[PDB]
Amino acid sequence: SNRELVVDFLSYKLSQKGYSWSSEAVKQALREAGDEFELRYRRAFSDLTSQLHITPGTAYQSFEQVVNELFRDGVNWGRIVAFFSFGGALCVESVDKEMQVLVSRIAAWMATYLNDHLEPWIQENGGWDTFVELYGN
Ligand SMILES: CN(C)CC[C@H](CSc1ccccc1)Nc1ccc(S(=O)(=O)NC(=O)c2ccc(N3CCN(Cc4ccccc4-c4ccc(Cl)cc4)CC3)cc2)cc1[N+](=O)[O-]
Ligand SMILES: [Cl-]
Repeated sequence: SNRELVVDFLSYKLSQKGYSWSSEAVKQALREAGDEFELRYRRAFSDLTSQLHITPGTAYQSFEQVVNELFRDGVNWGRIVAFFSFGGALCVESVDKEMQVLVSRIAAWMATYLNDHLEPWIQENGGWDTFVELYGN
């Protein structure tokens, strides 16, 4: 379910680049918000991308550093969307550098963070149905 959302979002962003991974309302609303975040914040996106030096020995560190930064002042739906776009960017970028092996690992790190750290805020703020209600269509 957190798993499901992650795989869905990551599969989508990978597919938009021509790569193959290899609640529908929640899933669509999340993809759509990701597309829109990535355009509105395309400068922040490219600042990030051009400063990730991905290696497998630093990838977790890079993920954690950015995710800690992202939620440092609190959690809101927009930041949750940005969290998924970041993981998408990380995956796309790993494939570019021929570190395809990291994709499955990035998905695991993402689900764990959701499960451990984002879940209490999500449940307290109406769950994903409330996300859909506020930012769907
Ligand atoms: C009906 N529908 C068409 C309406 C669409 C509107 C506008 S689109 C959008 C804007 C921001 C985030 C997500 C989507 N939706 C919306 C509007 C507002 C909100 S919100 O109030 O809950 N949140 C925000 O407005 C918000 C949240 C985060 C945010 N960031 C901008 C800068 N980045 C940079 C950054 C800083 C620290 C660490 C990492 C990053 C970062 C993360 C990912 C990447 Cl790829 C690059 C850099 C972080 C988050 C900007 C705005 C959420 C949402 N929403 O979740 O859908
Ligand atoms: Cl906080």
